[PDB]
Amino acid sequence: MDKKAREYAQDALKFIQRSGSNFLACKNLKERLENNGFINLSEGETWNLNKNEGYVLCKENRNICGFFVGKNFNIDTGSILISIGHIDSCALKISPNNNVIKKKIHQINVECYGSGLWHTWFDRSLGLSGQVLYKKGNKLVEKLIQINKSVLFLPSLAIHLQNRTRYDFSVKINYENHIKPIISTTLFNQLNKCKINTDNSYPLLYLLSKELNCKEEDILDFELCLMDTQEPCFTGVYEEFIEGARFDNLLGSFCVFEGFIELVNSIKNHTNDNIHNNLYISIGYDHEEIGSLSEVGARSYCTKNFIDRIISSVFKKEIHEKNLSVQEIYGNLVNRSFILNVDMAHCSHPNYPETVQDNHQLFFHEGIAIKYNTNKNYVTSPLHASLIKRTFELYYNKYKQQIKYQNFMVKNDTPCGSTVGSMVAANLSMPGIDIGIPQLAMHSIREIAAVHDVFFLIKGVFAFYTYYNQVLSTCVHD
Amino acid sequence: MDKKAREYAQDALKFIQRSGSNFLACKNLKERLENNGFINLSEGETWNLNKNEGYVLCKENRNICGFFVGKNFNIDTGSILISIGHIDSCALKISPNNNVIKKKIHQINVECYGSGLWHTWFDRSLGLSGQVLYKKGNKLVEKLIQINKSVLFLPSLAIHLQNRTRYDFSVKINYENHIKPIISTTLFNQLNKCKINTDNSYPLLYLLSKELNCKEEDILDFELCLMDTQEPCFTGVYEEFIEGARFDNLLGSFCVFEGFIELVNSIKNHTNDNIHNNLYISIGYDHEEIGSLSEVGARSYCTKNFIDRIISSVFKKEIHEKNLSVQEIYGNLVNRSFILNVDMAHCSHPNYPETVQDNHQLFFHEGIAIKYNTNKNYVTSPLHASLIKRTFELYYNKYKQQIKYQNFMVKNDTPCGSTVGSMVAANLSMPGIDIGIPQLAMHSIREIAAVHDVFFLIKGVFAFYTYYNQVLSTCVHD
Amino acid sequence: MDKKAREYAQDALKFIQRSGSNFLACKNLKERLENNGFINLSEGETWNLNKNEGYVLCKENRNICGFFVGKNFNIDTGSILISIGHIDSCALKISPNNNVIKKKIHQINVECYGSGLWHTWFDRSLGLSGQVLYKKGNKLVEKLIQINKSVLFLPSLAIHLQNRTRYDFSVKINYENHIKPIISTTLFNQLNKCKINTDNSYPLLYLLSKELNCKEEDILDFELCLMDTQEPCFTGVYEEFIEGARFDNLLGSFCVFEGFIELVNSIKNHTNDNIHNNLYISIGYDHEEIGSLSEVGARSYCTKNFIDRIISSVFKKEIHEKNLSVQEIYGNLVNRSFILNVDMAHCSHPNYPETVQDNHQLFFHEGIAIKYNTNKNYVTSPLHASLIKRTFELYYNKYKQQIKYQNFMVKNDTPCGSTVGSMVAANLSMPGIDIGIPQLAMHSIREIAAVHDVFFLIKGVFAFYTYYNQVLSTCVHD
Ligand SMILES: [Zn+2]
Ligand SMILES: [Zn+2]
Ligand SMILES: [Zn+2]
Repeated sequence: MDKKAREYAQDALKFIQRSGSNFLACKNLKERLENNGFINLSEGETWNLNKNEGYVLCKENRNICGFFVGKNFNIDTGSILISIGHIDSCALKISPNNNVIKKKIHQINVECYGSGLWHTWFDRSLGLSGQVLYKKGNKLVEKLIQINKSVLFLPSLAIHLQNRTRYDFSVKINYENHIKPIISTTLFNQLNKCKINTDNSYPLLYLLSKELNCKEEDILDFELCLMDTQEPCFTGVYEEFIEGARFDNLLGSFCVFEGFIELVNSIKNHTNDNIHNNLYISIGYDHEEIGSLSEVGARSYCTKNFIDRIISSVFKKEIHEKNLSVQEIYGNLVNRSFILNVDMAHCSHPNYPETVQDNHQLFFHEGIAIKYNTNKNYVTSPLHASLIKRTFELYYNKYKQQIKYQNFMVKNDTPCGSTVGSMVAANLSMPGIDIGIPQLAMHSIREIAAVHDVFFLIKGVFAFYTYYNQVLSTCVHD
Repeated sequence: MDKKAREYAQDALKFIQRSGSNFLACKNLKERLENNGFINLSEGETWNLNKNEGYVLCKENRNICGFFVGKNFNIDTGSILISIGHIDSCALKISPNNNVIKKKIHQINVECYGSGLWHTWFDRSLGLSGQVLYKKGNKLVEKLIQINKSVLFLPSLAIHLQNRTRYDFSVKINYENHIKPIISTTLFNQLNKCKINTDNSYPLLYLLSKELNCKEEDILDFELCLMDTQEPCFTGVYEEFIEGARFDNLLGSFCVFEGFIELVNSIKNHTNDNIHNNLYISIGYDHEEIGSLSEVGARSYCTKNFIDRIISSVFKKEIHEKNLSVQEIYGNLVNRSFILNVDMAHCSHPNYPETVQDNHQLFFHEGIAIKYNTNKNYVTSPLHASLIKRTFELYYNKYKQQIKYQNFMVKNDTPCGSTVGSMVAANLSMPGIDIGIPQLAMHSIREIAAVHDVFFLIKGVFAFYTYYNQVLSTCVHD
Repeated sequence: MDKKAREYAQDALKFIQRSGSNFLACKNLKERLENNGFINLSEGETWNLNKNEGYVLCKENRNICGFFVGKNFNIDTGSILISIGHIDSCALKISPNNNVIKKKIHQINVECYGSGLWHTWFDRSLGLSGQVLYKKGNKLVEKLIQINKSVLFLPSLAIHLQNRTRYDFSVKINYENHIKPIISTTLFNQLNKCKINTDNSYPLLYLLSKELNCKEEDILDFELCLMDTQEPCFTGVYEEFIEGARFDNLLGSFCVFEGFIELVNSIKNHTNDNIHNNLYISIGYDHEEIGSLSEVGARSYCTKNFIDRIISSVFKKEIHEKNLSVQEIYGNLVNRSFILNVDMAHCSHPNYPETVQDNHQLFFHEGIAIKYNTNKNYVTSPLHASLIKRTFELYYNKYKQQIKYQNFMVKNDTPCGSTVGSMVAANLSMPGIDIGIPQLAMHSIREIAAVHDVFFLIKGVFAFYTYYNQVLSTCVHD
């Protein structure tokens, strides 16, 4: 696994450093799915879905959703298997009116998107990734940009100005005042000008026009996210960790789609009856960090309408002549359905032993977290994790490679952030689980994670895809 | 100057990224001085100094001190011109007993050297630079190592565990407990072992033995400093800033020695009487961040004994036969002497307008700071800055390139950190000034500075070297 | 070692109980050095120093400094080895105007010298030690007194008067008001009078006149320190500890001079080339507890002028005819020089586990502390402790007795008191180390320490004296 765990983390470290925002997360995953032969269908034309074919759609370039229709569906004995991991992170997005000129320094005022460690974003060689809408002729042209060179810097305050050396000197980052990255000075802005809107920064507008090869006056408005220009890398002495940026479920949703790609490649190659019996959906949501209340979030009707469009297009012919309905067929498959929500989990911090549960601890290379909660912030029920642990045991009987797992639970007094596990499980009425891999410094600009956990997560989504209905057929209720 | 300012910042960005600590600061500057032909003399043999020759000495590989004896000294009309910038920074040095195994994670406990923004050191791909003493046979072998790959990581706490989203969530970095970088896990430490001292970390001892090509049992003890593995780079949209690490007077003492190298090259080439009339010393101190109370610090007798060894070796023949003394000759040259202390200064932060003086502000590309103080934490007197501003005007009359300057003064209510200006001016009884270039986020792991200020500082040390006695001859007291 | 460790602590317990102050510390050490044959030379006559002879000088009876000139000095290959431990402690010194008559009780108002546990000085049978200047005829006669009987008592407040039994009843010792020892009542002062200055206490003036055998009117002024009259003793069940008083480096500077005496006795007896090659200085400083800013402190020019007087008197003949200077010769020997600062260290307190570092702990009988620091309050560098640990290994190869050591480091958040390690290392420009032995209740009136650590310290100073140049010759720098 040492070789396959490093090869899995290598491709994840090719995915991140190209996935600088939520837009290039949808773009690079759609490019990753189209390399295996997925038919890229748009939401706006018409859906004529076929058996045995895989499909992919970016809903308005924020929400990736790739699904694979099995060969023999059975309305009677079949399932809809969904793996979920949001494609976004806590980033400093750029405000619309950004022209801050203070102390002879051109600045951007950025909006803090999500709930992040914003003091870690201080003193970083920052870049740009996101979506820029610009004019070309009479047509609005949309381009996803990726500026991997350092063009922004959020400077900290020098230590000499406040009181020093005690209780970490009472550092307080005011989110409006102190979080405003510098981009240029007014000296070299005017020096690089002689060789229309006053709301956009001309150092910024010169930068995007250099990337898009147009005038700065053609740049209309943009949704840009600040990213750290430092490439992700294997760390530790033994090159045993991974870290670069955005590992809050951009590493995790890589394993959602890498586990989904290996499933479809296992279905298409070497062609055993129940693998062609399911609808395997793999959706990368947006706007998780702010609560999923969006048109492309988890609380959206987007996924629920996607399944009701797959059911209507696949079973187009059997609605008419045996008088079934969509909600009859959808509620028929919901009993055999499942949701595998993948989002990162808190590894046991060695420097903070007071924020960890005693029994439910997570360590690196120890396996997938299975995140439980008091208040169902994670949707894991002890029945529905027992089915997934038996999919990990059916993986061990066939591939002779153990998928390790470990139960994670936050302390009863401390609160924890909710995920999209129970959001989609309420929208789709499907049972669910919340798994993920342990990482340290979650919601920060650099997040460290283990490379064996990337192997266990990719095989963990693949084992849930392959062996869920083999476990579900053996469950007898009263 | 645009071309020469970028070329000066380019070589500074070659100096830093090789100067990872205070030891490789002495090593790379001694290599930089020996490329121009400086005679590397050791403290332990004998000093036979000559006219017209330049010398360089690392005092126990921490304190660099390069000096140039002019061709015609005059005890009557001659000077000792000293430029000073310490070669060290706030870094996380490694403790001697470093074997921290908590939560199945191998850690280093590091000692916070200096007064730094230690919350900025969190979540950085950290490396190693410093001095390692190891055995080879029966001989203690000393080697200066530089590990530019990321082998350490100081992780932050995840945001979900404390209270969130208000007043920056009451972040408090306990300096002992929370500052302990992780280096490995106990899984891959034991996994990479089967394929003597219990105080040193075996993940660390495996790492240094891999660099030194010896056994881990030969590594005795080391003075290692954690550095950030990210290379320094030109930033801004117009590539107009510089930042990587350690810019608290490792950029500034580069300009001390780059201004010193250009002086000696101006003396040796194109061979006008008073340029050969002085002793130009350029010393890079250690241990400034902790108060210079050391054997290689500014409060040491090292510099005072160096001048009394230069005076004794140059004027070896005139002591005997006209019955002069060292203190007679040293106090004769102290009246014409000067100290140019170079250390970085606080640029006007746009996000913190309450910590800046109204009239004494520093902006980027606006010139050298001339740091004044109430309590003489900076040694600048208004007489002795008036001589240096006239050396900047004599530079403009010859080279037709203006050396811009700006006066810097901290507010009366806020305290500021003292420098080595008044420390060496008391030890040597020489008048002084405190100049430097404005930078933001001083004493942090990433410090941003302007590239025109690097040009003004290098020409500023060069103008003080070339034109001080031309200004000093025109001063008439009562 | 059990026999030699008890014999070493026995002579230390003869030294303390005669060393009641800083004056009798200089006196008894000068008597201890003169018993081995050290030539007692005064500062005021002339220095005609010889090879192979040992010298001793009390600078104005506060600062002891004994040195031994080796037989064959080599300016080329030779060294100055200095061991340092201050001879003073936190004591209640007597104020000049001491006539406090309150509530019919004669009192002394004492000045709190140093930073001590002054609540431990309450309720002690206190004595007197120090220097008394008195007249005899027309001549000012100076006498060092030692009153080992209890003549003073600093009483506490009874428990019934404040609130009781909770959180240690809010004890607050006001340093002026509550620290005033009673000495007599006005009843027995007047009763013992019938059988000039109003500023001195007549109960005190009767006491010193009884010791000096003169009138009370001849006593002019005095520098007296209150001491505890209880003799030091071996404690524990197994007689395994030592405690009496003043063990903050009066026990430690005993090991400085006992390690120095055993060196000189090893040089004179059994007469191998490099032992006669060095200048072994052993200096006992004063005024450490208040910051060494004194004429006899560590920040004084006393030690720096002593070495420049030894170099001038030993090399009196080679200055003239090969035209060397003092600062040339002094800076030649500084490269091979070292400073061994000895001051006590904090043993791991069992009742206070929150004030100790986790990895850098000190236990009794576990070895010498090697005190490291963040801010170089201790002058120990990891290079220069690596040389001293190899002097401890060269001791083990010759004497077959292991000198145990243990690294000590205070926590990063807590501050620690600075020592004279970096003070003398700045004044002399010599590299240094801070060693010492672990003790509990430092700066208190009773301080407990271990008897094996007294053996390790005496052999530790002796191993640094004997084997430093054997280690220093094997170091190869780049
Ligand atoms: Zn997430
Ligand atoms: Zn500095
Ligand atoms: Zn002490």
